[PDB]
Amino acid sequence: EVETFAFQAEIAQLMSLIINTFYSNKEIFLRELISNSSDALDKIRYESLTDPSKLDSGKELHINLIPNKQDRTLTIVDTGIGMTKADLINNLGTIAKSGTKAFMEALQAGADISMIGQFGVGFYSAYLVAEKVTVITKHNDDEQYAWESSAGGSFTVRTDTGEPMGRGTKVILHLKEDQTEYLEERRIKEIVKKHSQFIGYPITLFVE
Ligand SMILES: Nc1nc(N)nc(-c2ccccc2Cl)n1
Repeated sequence: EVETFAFQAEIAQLMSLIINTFYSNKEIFLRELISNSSDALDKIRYESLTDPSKLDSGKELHINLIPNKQDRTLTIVDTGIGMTKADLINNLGTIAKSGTKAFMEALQAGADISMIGQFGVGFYSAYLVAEKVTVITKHNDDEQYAWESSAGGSFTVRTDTGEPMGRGTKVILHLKEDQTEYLEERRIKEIVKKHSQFIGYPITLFVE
């Protein structure tokens, strides 16, 4: 059973802007996704301080970067708080409608696409390098779900079974044909060192 949803007009317009605007500095997508993973890990850590049973679904707090040259995918995995089905549908737990407006108002005031994360819509920078994004998530209070979108104004949500993750989120970037540099170990290392060198969780770059 697959449910299909329309993006709010402002988010569809943001995604169109990210896909169609000429902007060479695409590598910033990884900083944005690692930042989101770090925020999610902070949230489950904070909840666990008063309720240790919140970590029964996994005590390890980490971020994994997994490139797959055969599938042409780059996956960002974390063991953070994860998201409920309601969160996924409601713009992946964000205020993306007001965030998009604040980003647009900033772009007109002298901002560039690299400042997208300041407006709480950094996730959508994934569409700088991906033709499709799959978000697999598991929150302690809900079942495992898969969100997916190839932009075009809609996203899908379905239950995800067979590979239970315990708790957290997996962001699967199905890369554009001309963006395979983001599967290369030296390129990922370079971007992590440049933009995410002080993240407070272990970042493990998987090899093939
Ligand atoms: N890694 C991760 N974990 C959560 N909980 N939310 C996010 C998130 C935050 C904002 C927009 C989109 C996503 Cl997928 N990412």
